[PDB]
Amino acid sequence: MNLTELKNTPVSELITLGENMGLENLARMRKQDIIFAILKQHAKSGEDIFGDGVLEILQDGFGFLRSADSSYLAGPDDIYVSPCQIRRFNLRTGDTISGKIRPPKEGERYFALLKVNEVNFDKPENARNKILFENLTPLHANSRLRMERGNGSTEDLTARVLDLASPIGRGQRGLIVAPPKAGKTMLLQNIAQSIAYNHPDCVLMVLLIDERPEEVTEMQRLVKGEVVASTFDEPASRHVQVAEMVIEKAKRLVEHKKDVIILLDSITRLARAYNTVVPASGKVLTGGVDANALHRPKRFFGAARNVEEGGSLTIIATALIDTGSKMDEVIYEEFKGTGNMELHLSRKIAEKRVFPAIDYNRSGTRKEELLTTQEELQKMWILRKIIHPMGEIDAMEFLINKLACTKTNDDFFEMMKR
Amino acid sequence: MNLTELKNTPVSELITLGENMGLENLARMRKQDIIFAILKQHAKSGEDIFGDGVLEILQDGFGFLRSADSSYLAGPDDIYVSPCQIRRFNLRTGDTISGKIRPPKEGERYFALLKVNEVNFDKPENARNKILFENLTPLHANSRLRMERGNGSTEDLTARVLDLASPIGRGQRGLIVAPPKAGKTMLLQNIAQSIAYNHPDCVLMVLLIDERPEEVTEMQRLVKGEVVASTFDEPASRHVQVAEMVIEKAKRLVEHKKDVIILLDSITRLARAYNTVVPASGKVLTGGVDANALHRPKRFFGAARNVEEGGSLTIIATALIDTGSKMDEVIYEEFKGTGNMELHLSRKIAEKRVFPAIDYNRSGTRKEELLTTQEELQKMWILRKIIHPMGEIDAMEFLINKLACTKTNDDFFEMMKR
Ligand SMILES: O=C1C=CC(=O)N1CCN1C(=O)C=CC1=O
Ligand SMILES: [Mg+2]
Repeated sequence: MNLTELKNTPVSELITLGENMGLENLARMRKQDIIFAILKQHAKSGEDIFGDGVLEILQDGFGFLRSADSSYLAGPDDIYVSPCQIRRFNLRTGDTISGKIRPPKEGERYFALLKVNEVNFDKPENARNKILFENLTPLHANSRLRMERGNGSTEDLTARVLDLASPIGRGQRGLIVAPPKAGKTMLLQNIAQSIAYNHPDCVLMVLLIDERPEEVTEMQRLVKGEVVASTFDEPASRHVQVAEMVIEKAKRLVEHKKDVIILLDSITRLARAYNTVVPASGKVLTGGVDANALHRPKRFFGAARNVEEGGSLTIIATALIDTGSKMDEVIYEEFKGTGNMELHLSRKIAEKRVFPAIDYNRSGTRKEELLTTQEELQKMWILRKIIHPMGEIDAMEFLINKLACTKTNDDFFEMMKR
Repeated sequence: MNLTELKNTPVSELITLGENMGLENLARMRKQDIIFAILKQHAKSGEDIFGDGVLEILQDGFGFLRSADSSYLAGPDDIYVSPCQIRRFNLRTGDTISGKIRPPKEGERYFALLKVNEVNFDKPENARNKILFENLTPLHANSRLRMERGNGSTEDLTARVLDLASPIGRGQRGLIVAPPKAGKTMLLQNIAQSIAYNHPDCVLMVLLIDERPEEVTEMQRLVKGEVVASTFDEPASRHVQVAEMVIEKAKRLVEHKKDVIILLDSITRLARAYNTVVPASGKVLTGGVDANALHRPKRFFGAARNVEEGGSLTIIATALIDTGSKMDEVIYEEFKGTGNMELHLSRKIAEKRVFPAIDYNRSGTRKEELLTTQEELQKMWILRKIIHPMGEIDAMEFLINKLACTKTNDDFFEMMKR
């Protein structure tokens, strides 16, 4: 009946549903193959079935509707779309298409979409009246994203430091400099919790590249939104396919004037995947890094903007430095001046078991006056004149206790003032 | 009478068993052919025969029940299974099949399985009610494996130190960084004894890749469990075949809610074996390592998890560094930020005749609060502050003498408490 309702069902329940018609030996199959077999159970009965996904356009012209639940993995249950269908309605990669599914005919190994009902949460004819993303004019970030929960909890303390260190606004292309063993993945989970709580309206997407399988399920059970990731055992091809799909899908929501926020982890691991995928260009930089390969991740990082016409696109990527790898150092150098916002983590503060390990003296964002107010910026500048003489390690020790007593940042602004 | 009881019988007794019927000149051939000749002796007698094995499905469709007593070598006494026999029961590679074997007929050079009695130590009909491996949801390790023996023996200090430095739980994807001549194999033998003593329930499998034939028989006489190895004289195809057959056999036991532990030695030798077998993809990394070659071993190393439904899969693979080869260093770079826990062996401590030579500063685990108790973790962090300023050689020397005074680790904590 509802394909998207079937995918989110646990595999144990899929066995019982398969046994209802009379299917057998389903327990020794993949999760996707069970859905494909179950979709045939409704095919014989002729009952109407609904399913959606994210369109991926192949080089030949015929595409598929990848599922966001399976992290856009090419499975047998992917809905097929004919090349003629993408011409009647102007569609490209990343378009969210929902409609009825017809059973495959003879010679068809994939289910096909019979009628297009909604495209990007809009009518098919309405979606063709939207201006393309690259034709839009970028504008500076001016809508502040309030990262503070306001409950004064221990986890909210990290957000208060983040707000005080570097303000982040809609469309701001941030970047996090993360040395290894510094609580980087703990910081990202705090951001996703605050974003989905303070601003439920904006679409939140979390993209993890080369992440441990035990880390993917921790993020999926924690982030209130859409979490898509590719484990390290997957090939380098799957690292860029799962990345291009996310940015293409994110662009479409901008064309419909929706605020979209992407949390990336990590840009360094994404770039190395591109270096493997692309053919050698002859001219190779130091450390085995292909200088031509860096263009593709720069396109991914350069897509973040605040569109004047409406909406925005926020990318908060994490950079891995001090990892003991020559290639990881080369990647970070290319994205040095590119990031609109920079946040630095201190390894030494992590060894003090002090969280968040925020290097306040070497973090911040340009054009912060467009985000904050006049009085807010001046109060922050007072702390900038206070923390700067102090060292990095003791600054967080001093800053954490000061922010602990006050529940809110403005309350703290009334503390150090007097 | 029993094929598995025939294999473990020494070849001297097999000659006596062969001479009882009247078989002539059996001494001048391999032990595999002697078993095959003895089996044909009972073929004409007509008495029922018994045996078991581990499946290995070829691309053609048929399989063989290789035996772990011969390190899954393609012996002439491997039981053949029909392509439809793996269809009536939903079978796949790595399934442990036991049952009566019928003698080969005319045109058949291999023994054939006549009746499937037990699959994975379970009824052949209940084996198809188990969910596949990858469909299981991975999770963080939260059940600590008590590596401490507690008897106060001299070799117990090796395990007692390891529990102090890097706690290991069920499903903990570990990684041991071992330079050459640092007592690596002495550490593995100590682990395989404490695990087989403290936790008899978990399936302890030890896999040695590219190891000397001398060390194989040393491990087989010490480890109380399955010890399967491939010597260096074996081709590169045997290293990957003997490694795929081990992870697949471990995956099946996970589906039956059984904890399985794999002690790999070493992930570097395994990766180099895969680099030889797989074809060139056109992109070559530094040091001669193919880019897509490392995808296969990462899947082997990435299968370790603590399945939420039940059971686990613990892989402890050794990494070889400082071997003077650029290929060995490249492999370690890819598996750097991959394992759940790391344990660094130090050459300098080994040259001081200090055992175990463990680099306490650079060794540690992740999410250790899940394994250890609240108060135990506090004591460990107290120890970290003491060790942190000390060097590698002195701290291990300081730790060893302190641990020798007390019988148990917690008793040692009291001595250093005040
Ligand atoms: O074609 C397949 C695939 C598995 C399988 O057993 N067979 C048939 C083999 N087979 C005969 O043709 C007559 C007796 C018998 O066992
Ligand atoms: Mg060591």
